[PDB]
Amino acid sequence: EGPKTKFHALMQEQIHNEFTAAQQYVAIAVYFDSEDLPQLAKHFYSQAVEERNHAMMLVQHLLDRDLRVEIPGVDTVRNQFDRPREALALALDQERTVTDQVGRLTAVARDEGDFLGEQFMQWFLQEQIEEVALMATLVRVADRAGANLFELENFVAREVDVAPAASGAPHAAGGRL
Amino acid sequence: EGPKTKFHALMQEQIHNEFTAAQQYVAIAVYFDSEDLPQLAKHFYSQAVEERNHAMMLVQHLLDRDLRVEIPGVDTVRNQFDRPREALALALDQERTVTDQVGRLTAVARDEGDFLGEQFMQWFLQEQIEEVALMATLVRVADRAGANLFELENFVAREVDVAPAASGAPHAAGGRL
Amino acid sequence: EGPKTKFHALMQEQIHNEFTAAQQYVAIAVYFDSEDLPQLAKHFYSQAVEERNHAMMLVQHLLDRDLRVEIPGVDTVRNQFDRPREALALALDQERTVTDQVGRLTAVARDEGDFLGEQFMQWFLQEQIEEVALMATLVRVADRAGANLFELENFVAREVDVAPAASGAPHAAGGRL
Amino acid sequence: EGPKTKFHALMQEQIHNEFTAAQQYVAIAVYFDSEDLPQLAKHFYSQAVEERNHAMMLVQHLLDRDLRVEIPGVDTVRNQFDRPREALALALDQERTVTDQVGRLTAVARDEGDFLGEQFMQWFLQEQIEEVALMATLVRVADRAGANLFELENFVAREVDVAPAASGAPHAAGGRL
Amino acid sequence: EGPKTKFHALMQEQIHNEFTAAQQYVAIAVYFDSEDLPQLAKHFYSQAVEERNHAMMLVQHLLDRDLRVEIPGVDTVRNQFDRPREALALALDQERTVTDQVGRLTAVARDEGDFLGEQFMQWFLQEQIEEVALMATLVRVADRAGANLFELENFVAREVDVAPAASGAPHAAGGRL
Amino acid sequence: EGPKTKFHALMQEQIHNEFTAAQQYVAIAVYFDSEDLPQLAKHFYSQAVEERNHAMMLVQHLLDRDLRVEIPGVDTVRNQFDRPREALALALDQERTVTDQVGRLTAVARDEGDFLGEQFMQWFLQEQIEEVALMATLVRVADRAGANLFELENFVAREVDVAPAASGAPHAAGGRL
Repeated sequence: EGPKTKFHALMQEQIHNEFTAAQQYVAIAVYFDSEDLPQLAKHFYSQAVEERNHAMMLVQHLLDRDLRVEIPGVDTVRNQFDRPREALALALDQERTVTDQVGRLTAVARDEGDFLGEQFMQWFLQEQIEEVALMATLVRVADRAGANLFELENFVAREVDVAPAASGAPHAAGGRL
Repeated sequence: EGPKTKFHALMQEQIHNEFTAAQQYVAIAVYFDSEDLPQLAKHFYSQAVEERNHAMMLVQHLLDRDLRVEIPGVDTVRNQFDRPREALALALDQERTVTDQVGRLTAVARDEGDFLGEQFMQWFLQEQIEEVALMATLVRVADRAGANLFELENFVAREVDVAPAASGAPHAAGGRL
Repeated sequence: EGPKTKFHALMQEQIHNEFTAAQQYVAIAVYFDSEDLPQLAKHFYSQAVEERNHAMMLVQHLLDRDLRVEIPGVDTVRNQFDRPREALALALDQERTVTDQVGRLTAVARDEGDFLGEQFMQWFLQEQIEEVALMATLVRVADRAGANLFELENFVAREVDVAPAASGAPHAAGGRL
Repeated sequence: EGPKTKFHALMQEQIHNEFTAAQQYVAIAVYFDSEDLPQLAKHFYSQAVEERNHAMMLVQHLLDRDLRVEIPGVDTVRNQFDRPREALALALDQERTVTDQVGRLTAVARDEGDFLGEQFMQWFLQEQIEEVALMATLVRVADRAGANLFELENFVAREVDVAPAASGAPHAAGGRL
Repeated sequence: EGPKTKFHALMQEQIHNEFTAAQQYVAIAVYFDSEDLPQLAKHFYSQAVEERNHAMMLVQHLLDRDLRVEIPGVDTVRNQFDRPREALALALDQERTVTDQVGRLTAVARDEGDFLGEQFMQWFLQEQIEEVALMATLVRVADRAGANLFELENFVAREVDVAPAASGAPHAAGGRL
Repeated sequence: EGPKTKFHALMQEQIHNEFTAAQQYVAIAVYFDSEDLPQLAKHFYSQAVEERNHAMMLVQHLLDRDLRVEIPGVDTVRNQFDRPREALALALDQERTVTDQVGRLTAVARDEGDFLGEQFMQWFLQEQIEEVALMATLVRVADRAGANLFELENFVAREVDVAPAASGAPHAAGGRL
């Protein structure tokens, strides 16, 4: 079918990962919406869109370099959470994983001398900094709040804002949402 | 875990279906984008968003009636197409299926006397009319064009427009995109 | 030539009916215009347009579901009226008939499990409520006025208004007039 | 019932003709809309309105001179066409007929010394010039295009425009649409 | 006095119910206003208006179909509540009842082939979805808050908003308030 | 349960009265709307709102002085009227009663040295002047018109206007409508 370099072969895997991550954010947000925490839910509904946009960016990068790309299925994501702290912890966990994955991609790109591939994912590293920062902040605030969830709610409302996205963001397939 | 009526149990299945349908639209659009048919691709990138919005509407309806709802995984969708006519045919097929599914939901709702459920899906029937209409039109135009794909391209560009959505649309979880 | 379901076969008949109804409204309006009752005439010239729009909506619905549709002829409509009360009574009569016809369509659609067809005609039921209301009001006012027609004229002028059409109206073939 | 001059008696016939012509334009437009030629359809949906307006103008002229006028039925119009060239040819044919009919009216008016009647139909002659011109142009373009219908489509889109109607148009009963 | 169908006879009962429901909302709001919970009170003063508007809509529907309609008295409503949780629970209860009542109306309409009546109350079903959703949310939030009522107060202030009413709402007798 | 002064005990009764009066205005307006007198109906739909606002003002006054207040039921109001003159006479009657009731309140307040209570109801006396004036005017005009109801209709349309409410109006519970 044609010789795949492992940057290509692993970036396909990453497309799959970002899609599953988006679905997981939707599930987290839906759990928050059922438990009557609408600011938390709002934030995570925004994050799901952001993650889908990341997936589209990866897809668009494959389309640009004319490598074959599959739009894959998504694995079953988690829906049961006993308290909000666990769902937030899951988000934080996921984002640390995503960071390590993007690290793994940059490394494999640099090994096999794929300079376009090296360069493309600097933006993903940049986004991971701020993203893991925000998640860690939310998890720590959720621990300080404890069972009193309204204070978590107020913290998300006043201090966490999804500001307009800056430039430097690569093109996403079908337009950035 | 609690007694599920089969309207609830089948609407969960429909949530799963709409999510898979959205992913299938993304795959179709990505195939069109690789084959350098960007108006076709643009339309289908819009349709994927529309289908995700439908899924969110179903989810939001479950959240409103306080029934448990799972955000599910997505099955593997199709990526190989030998010519554009087949991908368009797949879209048309999918939408006829979706129509029959929504029909099945309205029927099961009316059987078990779920009046909120009966009423909720009239909007989905309405959307299916225009949607299957548009798909059928595209498939017939793709047959008239044959191998000369630029005329299909021009038809999509001039005549097929994604106009502003009208009201009557129920609330989608996390805001309609 | 192909298997017709009786929803399709009866909706064709309804297209014929709405066209004849529009021509009948034109005839009524022309009688009112000859007898120097221009507010009455104005209202009915508006109603004829509304009825033609309904016919176009039915036609457009057939075009969308890709069923064959004939644009039919129109039967001879009534022109002789001895007094205005009779022409108004004819209008009222016609609209009660139209209501029963649309009822018959909803019933036949629901019998043969045509869910798109069931759903499409809810708007027609809605329109019939307000329409028969208005006609009944005009007939009762025409009885209170008796031979003194100027008071009927003033009632039509001040109180009966053709307000901007609301949304929810399905698409009419060749644009709503 | 009263002595009819044959200008009056033939103008009634013309009212009938213009109504049938309008219904025939609707049928042509509906055939074009089913065969996915929406620019052609758009033009003919506009022409049907124009023809109804002509009928209303004739009606209004009868109302002004206080002669009795019947709003008649419409004969069955044609719906089957094997290719677009034939429907266009039918339109062209119809308009040549209409021209000859209006000629016949001007002649009969001038015979029986009906000076108001002579004068009223100069506008109809004027409209027939441009109208038959446009139809002939469309038929010739449809022949140059042959089976490749998209070029016909583009010609209708770019070059054929329904510009704002000029003055000189007599009053139509119930307002010009 | 004339033959009443039981759709008519039960819709009269529903008019009575909506009036009593409005008075009950006023009583709930007045209890909240005495206990110094003004955001809660504000919301319920808005809900009382909404319920009166529903009553007016039902009345207007009877007026349109020219059936006799009584504007009835209202039963004694509840004023004593020992804590806010109970008044909220009463509201939730009431709205679940209203949902079942509107269900009963749709069912009786569909039994006796009253297609206008079937169609009229789809809007009421739609409103009940969102309304019971909101009430359930408030009751669950009131349980999470417990005796600390200020957090309930803040939740009502930030997250619960009476947005502009959408279209699709039928006409209310004497104008929607 | 606590010592009630009879100003408080009679003002509760007045709250009940104003609520019943509002429902009676709704019934009168609905009778006028069924008999096709929409200007009359419009006026009385406005008066019902005004009466509900008065009830809310009384309620708000009880809430301000921290006395217990019941939101009561409403008695059955009158719906049968043989002619419009009687419904207007009923309105006039009601308003004369309301005037006497408010007089009785001012008197009882002044007896028991409730200076806040004395002062609060001066506005109600002021409103009763203009209100009974308007009702008397309508009844006299209805007598001059006799069976010819259109002239009554025109008088209500041109001369009776619900102007913007002036200041001096005390606060109504849940905002003045």
